[PDB]
Amino acid sequence: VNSFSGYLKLTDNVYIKNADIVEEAKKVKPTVVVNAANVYLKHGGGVAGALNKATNNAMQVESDDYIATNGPLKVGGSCVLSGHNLAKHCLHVVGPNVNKGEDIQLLKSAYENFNQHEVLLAPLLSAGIFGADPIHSLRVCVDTVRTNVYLAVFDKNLYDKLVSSFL
Ligand SMILES: O[C@@H]1CN(c2ncnc3[nH]ccc23)C[C@H]1F
Repeated sequence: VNSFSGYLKLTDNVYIKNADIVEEAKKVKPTVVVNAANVYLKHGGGVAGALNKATNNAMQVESDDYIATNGPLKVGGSCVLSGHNLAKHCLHVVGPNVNKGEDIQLLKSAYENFNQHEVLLAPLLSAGIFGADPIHSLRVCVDTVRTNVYLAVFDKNLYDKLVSSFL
């Protein structure tokens, strides 16, 4: 039993809710919140820009030190950093950005990072400003993640379409 509330159950291990991941994180304080990161951990917009703003830019400060030490992530890769005031940990995961020409096949690799964590709050990777089809992102998620994932979809209209079209 965990403290996630109001989610529709899609499969044995995948749940979905129309919610602002920032507000969800602030309420639940999950062990892991997933960020829709880029390789440079530049949290300018989308989910990443919103999560960083909620940390008062502390996420960006930590991220800049990480990059200065380690260099950029791989597309499809991840790193674990602090969750600041939102969660114990933030798993920064880089899904392909279609608006940069990045291979959508790397989306499965991106979701594989979730399997290193027993429970996660997460957005749909590569959705929104990353330019992938969120219906496709959901299918890959369900077919790849085996740990317990609670998906927050900010857009209510998108939430309804994902549920109604889910196979
Ligand atoms: O529409 C897609 C999904 N997405 C979000 N998903 C969940 N919570 C959120 N909070 C702020 C943004 C946001 C950003 C965009 F890439």
